[PDB]
Amino acid sequence: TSRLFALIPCAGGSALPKQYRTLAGRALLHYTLAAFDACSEFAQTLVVISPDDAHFDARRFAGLRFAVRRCGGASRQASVMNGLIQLAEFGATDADWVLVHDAARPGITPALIRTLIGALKDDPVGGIVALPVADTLKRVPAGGDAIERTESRNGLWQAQTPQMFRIGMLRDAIQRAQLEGRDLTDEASAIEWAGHTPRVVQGSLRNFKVTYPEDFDLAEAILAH
Repeated sequence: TSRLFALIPCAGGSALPKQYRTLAGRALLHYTLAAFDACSEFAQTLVVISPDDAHFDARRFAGLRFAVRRCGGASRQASVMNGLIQLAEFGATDADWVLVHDAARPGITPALIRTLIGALKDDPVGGIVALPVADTLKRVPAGGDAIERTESRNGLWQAQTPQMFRIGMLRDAIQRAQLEGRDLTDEASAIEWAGHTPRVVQGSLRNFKVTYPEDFDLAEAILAH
């Protein structure tokens, strides 16, 4: 009876926001929306943008099934929480699932989404897609390129998105951290501070986060193919 909602958080002489940057003809956000659009089991996809956003153009995402609300906040933290609250308009309850995905990971696929769903649908908490740390870890002090020592990678995973939790538990988790003045990284860390135990499901290398110009080039090679 737990339905599936998708939540895509977006933020704004600053340059163009990353989610609107062109990747092989299409905007960056388009790949995330298309991935969730291909999954008809979702109730609705919600894009959260800033109320001052003057770059979002709905016609560039035509034919895709999603809704957009300008309920953005100061941080990604607030933007997610406001989105969870906003989901109640679409008939969402606190018992329903929400998948929060970073638009900076355009390599997301319906196959990876459905793998996460099928692996955590019966979990009391939920979890995230992640990759085990494969590379040797080197500690390099700030302000220098010199290696101090090698750090153990035993039991370390690289977190990815989407992150699958229930709306009620996640909203209250982010709420509690916002009041405590705790700056979080992802939705999983919120669940962790709230006292729950999130799960990891095997992710993918093509689900990497783009940031640097070279990451766009790789993504343009992986995608559009």
